[PDB]
Amino acid sequence: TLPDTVDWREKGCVTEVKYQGSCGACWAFSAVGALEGQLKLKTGKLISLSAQNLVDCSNEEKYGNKGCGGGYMTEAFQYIIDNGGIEADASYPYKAMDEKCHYNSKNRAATCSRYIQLPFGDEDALKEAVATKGPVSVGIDASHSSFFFYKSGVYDDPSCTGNVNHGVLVVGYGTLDGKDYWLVKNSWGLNFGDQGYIRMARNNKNHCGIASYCSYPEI
Ligand SMILES: *C(=N)C1(NC(=O)[C@@H]2C[C@@H](S(=O)(=O)c3ccccc3C(F)(F)F)CN2)CC1
Repeated sequence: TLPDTVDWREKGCVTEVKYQGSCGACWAFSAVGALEGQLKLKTGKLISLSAQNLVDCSNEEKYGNKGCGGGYMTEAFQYIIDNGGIEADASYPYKAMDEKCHYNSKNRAATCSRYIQLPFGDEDALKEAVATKGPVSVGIDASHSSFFFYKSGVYDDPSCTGNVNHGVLVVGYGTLDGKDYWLVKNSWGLNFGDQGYIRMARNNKNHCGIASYCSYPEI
């Protein structure tokens, strides 16, 4: 049986909330956030990993990422696999602009061997993965102003669609005042939502596309 409530923050598997700025790096923050969870679960250390390393070094057709022009979490993971590593934020900090790649293997702080994609639209599979694997990268439709109006409760705007546009991180789930939710870490700083997080409707027919494109890496 799966736990009724999960919050990876409580297990020290989630780093501080980041601020992407004007750079379209949501995908990179979502990817590093999933890998940070796995790194903590394997090594016992909680380390912020370099979103900028992803932005600078996978901006080419091989990956179909475009740096600050947007990208995909699974292609971030594929880069880390191909590259044999990724740096920590501390040695490769965030600039919110495209830069020339300067990855250095002496500063490797994590690796990725493979990644897993969950079945499209399957919220039961997402629940199982969050409970048993760790934080999971997902895409959502975050294109409605109500997403930024949100401060507390469970986000469930009827104007959401299945047409996703932003990569974020699912770090838990539960039920709040009788409404099932996913606990989502964003990359808009602490001023977004509830200290950087939004609780999004769970079990409402794949609302906002949250279970359409779920993936997580393995160290
Ligand atoms: C983030 N600041 C911005 N969005 C992106 O870079 C997006 C993330 C992904 S997605 O989540 O929207 C996505 C769309 C369609 C199919 C699959 C996905 C997946 F797999 F990533 F979830 C694509 N670009 C605004 C730049």
